[PDB]
Amino acid sequence: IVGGYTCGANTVPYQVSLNSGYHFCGGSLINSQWVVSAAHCYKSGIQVRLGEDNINVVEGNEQFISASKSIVHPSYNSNTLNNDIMLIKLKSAASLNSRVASISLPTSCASAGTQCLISGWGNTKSSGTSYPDVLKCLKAPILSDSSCKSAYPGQITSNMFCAGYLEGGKDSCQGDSGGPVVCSGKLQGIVSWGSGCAQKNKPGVYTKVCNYVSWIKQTIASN
Ligand SMILES: NC(=[NH2+])c1ccc2[nH]c(-c3cc([C@@H](CC(=O)[O-])C(=O)[O-])cc(Br)c3[O-])nc2c1
Ligand SMILES: [Ca+2]
Repeated sequence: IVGGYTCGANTVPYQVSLNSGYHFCGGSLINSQWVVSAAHCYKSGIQVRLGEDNINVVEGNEQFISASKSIVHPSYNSNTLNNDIMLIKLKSAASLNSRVASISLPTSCASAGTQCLISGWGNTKSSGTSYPDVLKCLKAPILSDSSCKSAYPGQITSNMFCAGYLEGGKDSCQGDSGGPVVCSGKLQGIVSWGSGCAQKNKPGVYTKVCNYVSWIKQTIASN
């Protein structure tokens, strides 16, 4: 997260860190046994880390659980990042409490201008890599479809939305991929891609979760 602030330990209780011997992507806990992340974060050997704040130090509240299976959307296109969503089933259920809790799926899509909270342990520099130890937060608004398409002509599908600041300076970045975009207490987006980080006129692009609620429910139900 570039231009964000320190969230504060466990203030984003649905945030998870996907670890394969190091932090590589974020995710969101949607129930005690399932996490939603981005399909481009797929790999084998994933350990899901819940109740984290400082990813380099065990401080208490952490729960490390191996992923039993990862289900990448069948229509995910790695070239366009269309349908960039994946569900991870945990080997055992997480113990939910105040520090570890799930986030609700939306019942409707959000409109442009809605303010949302984006969080993660991704790069904090738009020029160079500087990864933080603790969880960073950023409040960003969802942009209009016309500003989004103007910024990335021919690259935005109906399963994506832009959020951020066209003036640059504040945005999600590499390492934040797979993480949550929460608006009014509902998970509306998944950090997917962008051109660089926090560059002027190049806002972040997010997977539009409201278009996948039925798929998520159907898939969880059958697995
Ligand atoms: N501006 C954003 N909102 C944004 C969000 C997620 C991103 N994820 C990435 C991202 C970048 C890489 C680099 C590779 C590198 O330098 O290691 C690349 O261009 O392929 C790789 C991944 Br995987 C990313 O998710 N950039 C991102 C930018
Ligand atoms: Ca820790």
